[PDB]
Amino acid sequence: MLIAIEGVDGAGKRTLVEKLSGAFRAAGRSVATLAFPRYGQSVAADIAAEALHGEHGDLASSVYAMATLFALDRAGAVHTIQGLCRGYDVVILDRYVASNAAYSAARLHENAAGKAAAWVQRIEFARLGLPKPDWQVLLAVSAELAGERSRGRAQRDPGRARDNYERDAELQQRTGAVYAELAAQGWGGRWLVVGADVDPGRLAATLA
Amino acid sequence: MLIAIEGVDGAGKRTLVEKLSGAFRAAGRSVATLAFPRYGQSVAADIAAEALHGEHGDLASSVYAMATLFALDRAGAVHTIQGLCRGYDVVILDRYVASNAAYSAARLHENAAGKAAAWVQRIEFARLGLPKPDWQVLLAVSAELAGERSRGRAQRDPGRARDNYERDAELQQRTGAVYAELAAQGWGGRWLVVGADVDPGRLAATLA
Ligand SMILES: Cc1cn([C@H]2C[C@H](O)[C@@H](COP(=O)(O)O)O2)c(=O)[nH]c1=O
Ligand SMILES: Cc1cn([C@H]2C[C@H](O)[C@@H](COP(=O)(O)O)O2)c(=O)[nH]c1=O
Ligand SMILES: [Mg+2]
Ligand SMILES: [Mg+2]
Repeated sequence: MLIAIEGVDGAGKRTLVEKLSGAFRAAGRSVATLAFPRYGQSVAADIAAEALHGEHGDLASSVYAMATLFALDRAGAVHTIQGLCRGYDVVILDRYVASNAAYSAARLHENAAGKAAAWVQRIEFARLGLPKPDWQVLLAVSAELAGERSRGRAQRDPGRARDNYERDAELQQRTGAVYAELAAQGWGGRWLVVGADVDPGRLAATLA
Repeated sequence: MLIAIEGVDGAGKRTLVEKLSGAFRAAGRSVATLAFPRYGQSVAADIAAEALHGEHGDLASSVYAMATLFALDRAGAVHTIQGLCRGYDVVILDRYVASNAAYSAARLHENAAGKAAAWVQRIEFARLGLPKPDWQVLLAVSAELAGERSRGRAQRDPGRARDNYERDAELQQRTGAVYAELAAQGWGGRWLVVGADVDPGRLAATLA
């Protein structure tokens, strides 16, 4: 089973991944986890991150360039994903293809039925052959609360300064709204929308 | 030995590669050839080409995005290049890293000592670990003549329509001038500047 955890910056995704993996393991399932972008493991992922911190000239000003780098990062992990799905009961992703649709649409002021989300579908699922997830879980959080979490993280960690997307409050709000539409539409596969108070034991039961 | 053939669009590079490989083989050397971008062999190369023909939204409007895709294409061929250099006497490339420096600088109206060429050095040779060529051969041609060749090619071949860079005459002229500076500077390794009338037998002797 392939599960993707989605949502805006500072939504609590990495914590939900650890809680969910604990819940599956408590129920006897083997769990593997992977997080995109794969910082350190691909040049595409690292250049993208650096571009969001102000490097690499005009790269980050192109919406489709940034999307392409994240897609190329995932394309480098296809055989890895397919291998994990063979070896493990549950594979849990911290961000996946839907992050590219939500952020790209939001940067362009488009909705979930617009051009960017359709491009992401065409490139990543069809052309690059990335598997569609069995479940995509939207961790829906107020944009204000998520933004406070990102700010807090940068304050206490010098290696977690906010990037260009995190600093853009209105982008984060628009991205939350596109994500809600993608879930309602069942984009890429079925979605669950959960809040910050979701129970990990029940959540894993729904997904099992 | 690793040789790169460089120069503007329509300069006659692919023909020089075939003539040069013939000259080396006539002298008893095994020759392997590779052409960048590697259309068909990498997603980065294909997306870049499609972006230059008007696809993928705002991708082609970023100079650093386009450079990054060509660099990522080459990064996918590093082990291939290293393998060819082990197995063959002469490896001949139709375009290599210097194409990224010349076109990127030209798009930004920079010269060979500017920021883009320095970025290409830092990313491709140092960070990605692409081998520096033993020889880079600049096939220097009038920009007007090269532009006529590109136009002619599109006229007789429906699968060779000109791309955004080929249609930009002033970009092609600026790119020729940056290339001349890169050669004079010995950027990336030693250069030879040849004309359209260069003798392939003598050229191969110089390079052998
Ligand atoms: C994985 C991914 C992230 N992004 C964004 C969301 C974040 O603001 C940023 C870096 O991801 P991060 O928040 O997980 O660590 O890039 C995309 O636009 N597309 C993608 O495919
Ligand atoms: C290989 C390469 C090509 N280019 C350009 C030159 C051409 O106008 C175009 C496509 O290459 P092509 O002319 O060999 O077939 O992209 C770069 O800007 N950087 C590179 O690294
Ligand atoms: Mg973030
Ligand atoms: Mg061309």
